[PDB]
Amino acid sequence: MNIFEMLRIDEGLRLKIYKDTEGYYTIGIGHLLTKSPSLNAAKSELDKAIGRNTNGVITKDEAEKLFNQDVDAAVRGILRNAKLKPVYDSLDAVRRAALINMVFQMGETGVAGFTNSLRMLQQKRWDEAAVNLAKSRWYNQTPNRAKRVITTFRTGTWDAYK
Ligand SMILES: [Cl-]
Ligand SMILES: [Cl-]
Repeated sequence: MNIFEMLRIDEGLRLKIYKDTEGYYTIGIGHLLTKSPSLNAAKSELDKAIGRNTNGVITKDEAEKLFNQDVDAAVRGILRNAKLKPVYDSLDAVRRAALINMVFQMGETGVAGFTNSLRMLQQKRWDEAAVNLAKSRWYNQTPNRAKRVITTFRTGTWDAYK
């Protein structure tokens, strides 16, 4: 298991524009197009992202290309962020993937807001971080995914994904 396989499980793959759990236009492997209520605004973000006139449909190669870019971007946002970078550097390889997963889902700003959990993660207080992570809109809105990510931080193994 790795970050790509982990996010593919959590995000799924859809080749036509769809609404995510929050109701936002999305495509591929959780690639958010726009928070705007307009399907035309989504189609236009999609064409610009892909570089061709898509009419709301992309191929598997194209979905995987956006995915690679988004994972790369999530990693780069962690490393550029003063709050996230030291947590990431402190973590083993498996828990690093859990942090990337969170950033991919909710953005670097959203994750940097988990100040108390991040401190507990840095201190390697795994059971306590797991309890604090669960006290969140994140956990209450997407509990099955959040539980898999929290388990990964708690145990440092891929058991929630096998
Ligand atoms: Cl893009
Ligand atoms: Cl979920």
